[PDB]
Amino acid sequence: KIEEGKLVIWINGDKGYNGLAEVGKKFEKDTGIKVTVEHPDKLEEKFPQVAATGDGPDIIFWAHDRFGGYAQSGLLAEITPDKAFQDKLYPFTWDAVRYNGKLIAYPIAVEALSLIYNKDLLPNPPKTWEEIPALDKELKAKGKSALMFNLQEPYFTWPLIAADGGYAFKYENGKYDIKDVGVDNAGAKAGLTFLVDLIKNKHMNADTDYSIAEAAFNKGETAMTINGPWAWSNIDTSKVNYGVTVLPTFKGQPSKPFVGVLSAGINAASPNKELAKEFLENYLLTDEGLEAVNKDKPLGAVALKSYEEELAKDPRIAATMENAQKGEIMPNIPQMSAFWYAVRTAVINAASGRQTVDAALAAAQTNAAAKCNTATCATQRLANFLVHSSNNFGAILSS
Amino acid sequence: KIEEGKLVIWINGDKGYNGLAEVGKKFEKDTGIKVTVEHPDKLEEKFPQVAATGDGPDIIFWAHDRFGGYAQSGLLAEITPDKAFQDKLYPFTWDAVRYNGKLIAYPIAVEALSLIYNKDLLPNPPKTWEEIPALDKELKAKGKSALMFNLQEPYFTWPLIAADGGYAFKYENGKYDIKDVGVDNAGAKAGLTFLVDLIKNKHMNADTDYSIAEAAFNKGETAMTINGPWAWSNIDTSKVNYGVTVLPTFKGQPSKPFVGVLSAGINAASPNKELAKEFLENYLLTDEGLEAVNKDKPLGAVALKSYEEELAKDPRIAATMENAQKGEIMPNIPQMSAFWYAVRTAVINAASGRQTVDAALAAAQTNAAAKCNTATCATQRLANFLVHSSNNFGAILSS
Ligand SMILES: OC[C@H]1O[C@H](O[C@H]2[C@H](O)[C@@H](O)[C@@H](O)O[C@@H]2CO)[C@H](O)[C@@H](O)[C@@H]1O
Ligand SMILES: OC[C@H]1O[C@H](O[C@H]2[C@H](O)[C@@H](O)[C@@H](O)O[C@@H]2CO)[C@H](O)[C@@H](O)[C@@H]1O
Repeated sequence: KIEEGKLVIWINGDKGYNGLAEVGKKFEKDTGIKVTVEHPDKLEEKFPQVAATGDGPDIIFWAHDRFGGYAQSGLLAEITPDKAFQDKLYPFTWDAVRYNGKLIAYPIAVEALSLIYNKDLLPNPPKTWEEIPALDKELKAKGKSALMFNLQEPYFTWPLIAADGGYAFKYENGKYDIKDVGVDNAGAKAGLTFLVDLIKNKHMNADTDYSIAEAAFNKGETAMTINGPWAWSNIDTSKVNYGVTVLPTFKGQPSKPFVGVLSAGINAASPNKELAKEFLENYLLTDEGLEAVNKDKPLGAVALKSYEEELAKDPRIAATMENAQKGEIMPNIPQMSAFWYAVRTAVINAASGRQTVDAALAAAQTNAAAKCNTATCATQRLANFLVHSSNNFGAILSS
Repeated sequence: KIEEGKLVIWINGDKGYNGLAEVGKKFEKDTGIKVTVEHPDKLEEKFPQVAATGDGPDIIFWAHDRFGGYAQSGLLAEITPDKAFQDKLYPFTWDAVRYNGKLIAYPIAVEALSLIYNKDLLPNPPKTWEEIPALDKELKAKGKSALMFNLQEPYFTWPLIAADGGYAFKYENGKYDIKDVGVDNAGAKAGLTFLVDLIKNKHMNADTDYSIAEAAFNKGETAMTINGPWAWSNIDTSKVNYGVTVLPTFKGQPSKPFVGVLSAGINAASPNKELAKEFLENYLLTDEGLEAVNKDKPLGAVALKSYEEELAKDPRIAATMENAQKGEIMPNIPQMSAFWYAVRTAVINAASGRQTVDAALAAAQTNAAAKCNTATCATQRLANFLVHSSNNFGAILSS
């Protein structure tokens, strides 16, 4: 099924897969082990479909939120980095890759969405969501729009939904209560209603996706976009004069983006687990390896202390971490797949006008929530506290 | 050594030891086992001395702060209640009696100090410490005084010392740094200076102890005192019309009392551990058992949910919990002994004029601070997070 003496890697197509392929080439040059990097469509859905019967890649990269589900299904090898290696990465990042108390992936970098704006069109970007409609009116008369971002993935709309009170699964006292979903409270309704009204009032199009928003911003047709570190390098090439800053407030509250830790897991069925460990620990998670990936598409705030110290002075990373501090770490519980699936459908149905905000979010609450909560082991409860600790996250924040 | 076929219990003399002896009589009726309740002076210092020689009581009652030291020293038997019993008490109270992964006592009640005032002498209690001098001046002209409280035990002066920034051990990210004490910072100096100034300006006396303050308040000789729930029954008998309220603010900041969980530990040297467990679970931690103790001297907010629901109606308990929310849970680390010794010494020396506030607190820092910072095991780091969770604690104060 999976080939012995070689490595296959899956990583998302928005990441620096060519940079990662360069790291694979250095690995092959030094060790003779071929590394093949692929970026399949819907890889986060395909992985569980293929790993169950011993197929799929040796190493899978994704934000940490999906890994709990994968671990629960028996798809991931427990990783065993030694103490000396663990000490090289920020503790917070290790805490984000624990499931049932075991380390189930190597953390790579911390991601959060920021407001990206065209400094020539918009020297003083808006501090609030409320002022965007008027900004869009002014710009439309000059042949431009105010804001375009991916409306097809709920990750991008979440910061606005969470701003005034929306939440996924209630986190409290080291545990996530899967009975208690906050996608249909007053805050979530207010946030999604604001988005839907932007669309009704012709300030945004319900069909806008990642590629459309990126092309619009990068060609100078829209003054702002919402995106993560990975997007910066294409903007660099476009020569649009851009800034990266704090997301706008809504009802006076900060936007609250979900925080992701890009992570690399090892397939439980891989016969190359030690080659995977060697590649990840000794090639990728080095200054040189991370630089290779980062130069392709920026990673955000990297888990490796030594390299983060170099990246810390970048204002764009400062903005990323400011937005992250205002947001919250994604849960990694197996119920996250159902949550994302339910919220994606609700946002698209409401933005399209097929459903009211209230009906869409009521359905999403029902479909995301479990009927009753379950047990959390002590080592995991500790991990949960640690990823909710500002002082723990602060080790990276100050860099 | 400890006598087999009998239970000796130690409890502090301010508590309901006669009520506890009544629970003992019921135990004796059912089991044939005589229960002797004693209330030795400075029992929290005597226990570790006598228990280290295999002597002492079968069961020791004290606030949870001293129990980490006792457990570390090997003086306490591990508690293993079954899930059915555990579910009867608030989780937070169990979390307070964990030490390095083991339950080392049965929790009984949550204690915090409050401001107690004579409503006939003082209908409107002061919101600030700063207004007490002027208040004392008016009352001295009427043959009374404003405030008397125990200045001999640092437990009672700590809320003022901590108000403007004083702290015991620096607490961050689930861990205490025992090298970093806050008994000699600007906030601690300000608080102790204010107390010492009250004495210098003849608004308080340095020799005022527990007995002097209680007698003066209950005989109507002074207008206010500072004390815990246990004191309310003697005030009831005195017929003084009293209120229990929030502690005064200092420099605009809440007074921060240390919160204690009265707990019952089993002596590791006891040959009666199974009897002691049965006494505690099946006789004391019942509605009827806690009622007997509480009717003698109030316990505070009890750990037993069924009885706390019955006591939550009392405004004096609400006040106790408001003060606790403003304060901090006591650490249970072994170094707490040295901390209390250090602050006890400083307050007495400053109040007597034996040393200046600065010199006393300089010595306290040296006496309280460890030479190095020990590790924190993962189990205790978790318990630390749990006892600092406002949602965890909130389950009680909602009652
Ligand atoms: O939209 C739901 C989606 O959100 C997150 O995915 C992000 C990912 O974390 C970023 O690295 C990036 O590639 O954009 C994605 C959104 O398109 C969750 O990680 C994911 O599981 C979820 O389905
Ligand atoms: O004053 C230092 C002393 O403070 C605490 O003791 C309290 C105790 O918690 C209450 O239950 C009560 O009886 O009043 C005591 C003060 O007299 C700490 O628990 C203790 O270890 C410390 O020595």
